[PDB]
Amino acid sequence: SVPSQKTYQGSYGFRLGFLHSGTAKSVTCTYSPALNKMFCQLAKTCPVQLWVDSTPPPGTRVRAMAIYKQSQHMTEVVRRCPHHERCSDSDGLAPPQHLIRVEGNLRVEYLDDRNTFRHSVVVPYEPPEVGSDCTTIHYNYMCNSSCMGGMNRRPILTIITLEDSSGNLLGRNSFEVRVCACPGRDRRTEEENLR
Amino acid sequence: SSSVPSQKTYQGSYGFRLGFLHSGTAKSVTCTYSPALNKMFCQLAKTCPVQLWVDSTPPPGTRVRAMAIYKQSQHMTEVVRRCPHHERCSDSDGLAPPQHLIRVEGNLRVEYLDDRNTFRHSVVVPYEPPEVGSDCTTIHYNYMCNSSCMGGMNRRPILTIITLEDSSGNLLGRNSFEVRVCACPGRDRRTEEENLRK
Amino acid sequence: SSSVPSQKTYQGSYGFRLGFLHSGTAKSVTCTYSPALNKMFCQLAKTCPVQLWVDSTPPPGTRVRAMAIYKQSQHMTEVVRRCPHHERCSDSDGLAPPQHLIRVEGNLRVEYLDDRNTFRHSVVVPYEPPEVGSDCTTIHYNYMCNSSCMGGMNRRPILTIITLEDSSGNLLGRNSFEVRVCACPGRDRRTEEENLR
Amino acid sequence: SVPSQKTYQGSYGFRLGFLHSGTAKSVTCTYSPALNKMFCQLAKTCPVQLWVDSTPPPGTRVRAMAIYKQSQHMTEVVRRCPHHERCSDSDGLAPPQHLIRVEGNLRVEYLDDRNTFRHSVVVPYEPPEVGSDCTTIHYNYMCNSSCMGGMNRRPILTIITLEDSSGNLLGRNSFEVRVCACPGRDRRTEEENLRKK
DNA sequence: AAGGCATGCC
DNA sequence: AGGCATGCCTT
DNA sequence: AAGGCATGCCTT
DNA sequence: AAGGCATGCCT
Ligand SMILES: [Zn+2]
Ligand SMILES: [Zn+2]
Ligand SMILES: [Zn+2]
Ligand SMILES: [Zn+2]
Repeated sequence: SVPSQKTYQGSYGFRLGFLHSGTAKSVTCTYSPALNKMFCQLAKTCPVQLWVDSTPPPGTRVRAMAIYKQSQHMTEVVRRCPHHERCSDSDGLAPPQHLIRVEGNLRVEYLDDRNTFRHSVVVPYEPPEVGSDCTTIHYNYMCNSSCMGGMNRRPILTIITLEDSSGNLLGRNSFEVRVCACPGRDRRTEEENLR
Repeated sequence: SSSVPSQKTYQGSYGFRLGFLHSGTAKSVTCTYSPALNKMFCQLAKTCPVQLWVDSTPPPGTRVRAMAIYKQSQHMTEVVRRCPHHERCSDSDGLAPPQHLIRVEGNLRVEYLDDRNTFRHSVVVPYEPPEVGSDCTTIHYNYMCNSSCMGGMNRRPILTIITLEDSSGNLLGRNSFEVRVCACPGRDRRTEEENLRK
Repeated sequence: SSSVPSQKTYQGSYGFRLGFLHSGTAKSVTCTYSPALNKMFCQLAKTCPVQLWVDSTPPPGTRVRAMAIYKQSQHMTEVVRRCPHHERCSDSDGLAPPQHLIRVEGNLRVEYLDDRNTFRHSVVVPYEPPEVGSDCTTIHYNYMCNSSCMGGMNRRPILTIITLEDSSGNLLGRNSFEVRVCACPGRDRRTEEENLR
Repeated sequence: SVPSQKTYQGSYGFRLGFLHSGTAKSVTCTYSPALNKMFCQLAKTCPVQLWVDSTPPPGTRVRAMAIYKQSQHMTEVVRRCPHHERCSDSDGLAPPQHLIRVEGNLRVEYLDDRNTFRHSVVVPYEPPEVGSDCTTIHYNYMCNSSCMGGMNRRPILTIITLEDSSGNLLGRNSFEVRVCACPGRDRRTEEENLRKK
């Protein structure tokens, strides 16, 4: 099967927010509204903001999961490539083969789905700090979109799911991702190609 | 290391908690504690008084352990140790091994431990009742690298976890505080408290 | 792993030299040799003819071994092998182990060695004297990763070392050449020669 | 004792030239004529030019050595700090303890002096490439001047000696070095400090 | 690149 | 100690 | 197949 | 930082 990518704001009015960081050639992470697509560097901080209109009950969780965007690849599990899965870059919390990690959260939980084989990463939902209007999660993507024998130049979507403590769905959003060496340059290229 | 210790405050059955002197915020005061951040700012090798408060005295053989861990989860599995320079300095107090970040000063019964499973350093003294007239037990800690030390803490913040333990080493109580070991404790304290309010 | 095998040229008693076809320099020529660099430029999995020239014929049972090594000293002790991706590729020729960078095509008497003491890989075939009117023996090698493969040669130059050896594995002669396995052998040879002068 | 730092051109007219790289904040390497001082980043290329009026014999060598500049530190051997000594920054040729390396010269040699324990790096002298008038060596400095447990904010000199094959001196030149994060910034600051208001 | 600031030292 | 010495971040 | 582009990385 | 270049892939 294929996990749903249907936007669902749900009862908490759950939306995603991004930092608008421009298009300098090698900016670490930038987001393109035209494309609803994140462009980021391998292993670097990728902030994603969680915006809600009302606070979810305690025990709420936030899951991220990658799937290939193109229909002919959707059934293939998105994983790190054979080279990077073997690299010495463990943070001591994440599985070597998971593409998406969360950094900065000791309560992070990774899953290898026993039936789908799909990887995901889950953290508990915490409301914004005082004064803040949104909750920021810092993701890292641990292969380039180009990785031979991994994503192998295929676009992926990251699906962000808000879940109750047992995994029932409360909210869903998604964005496309390109992990590459030069996010600003590649953001500009894809955008210009869209004209 | 492959695991991390708890930082969960645990008063336990003796009502265990920590107390800190009120100190300056003068640029380079040798040790100053921020209640807003629950964070100690201090200079390398300078006295850090930490007060132990209990509601009733624990049994003889009770011990007090201090251990350092990285605050950031992405570094938390890594053992906090001295940098290559300071490890090789000739600054022993007579008992402390050269690789240990935290020393206790002024106590003959101090012991330094390397965990053989976790590899983690800690320093442990026997627990003493507060002196006659006093309400708490003051221990004098030192930190033997700056937070900035290259090849050591390397600008990564740490927490010090203080545990009350029985003689076999089971937990009686736990508290913790962040530490920055820096050149200008008063300056840095204020900078960080200012940042809170932004 | 282990120490570096000698790369010293040793023509020996049989006058052992190598020779290479005088190929193209068009962008993506499958295989081209630069006399100036003593360097082959070739594509992944494409035929790389290598000529054996001896002044005098080696005895029955002589064998021809090739083995790759990193050119550079910091890299010399590391075994040249295929990157994790290509090693797990379904590209067997039926005979070569999947980790081996260097294959021989067209030769059912090929053997592949995983050296138990050095961990180094090599591929060896029986020596055959030239046929009739031919002045050399040609072996067709294939290189199964690009020089650039991350997790493998990772942009680090290699040498291939061809040894002539007796039926017992004793050295008879030795030659070597540098290799770059890349997408566009012609372009990259031009570039590299250009940069030399 | 302390090695001599006194400049002399000697019989080959031996002198150093530097590149004039300007003072942008983060320029890799830049040189101050007014200070006879090179400002450079840790581990980056520092080009140093050898100029001679006549060609010394082959077997002629060019050695580089750091000493502390201040008279009270002079007798202390200049070395990397414990942290950088330990880092994984090896080129496979240089000893981990040596501040000064030569990059891009496979003939480099390092010395630990048996009497003084001072470090040095030496390369054969080679004549200018045809159509050029000087020989360039690429030095790397492998600690910052500010490195705690190494130079610890003490200025140093590099002494470049032209030597015959016995190590007899043919020519000497020296210059101050500051290894720092922002050479351009720091050269500016230091030259501004030469001024009277 | 080159603004911004962290952090040692005076 | 405000002012500087000097490192490292990201872009 | 030369020309153009995709895309990682180094330089300053 | 954008420029430049290494180096795979394509039309
Ligand atoms: Zn990868
Ligand atoms: Zn230290
Ligand atoms: Zn490969
Ligand atoms: Zn250093």
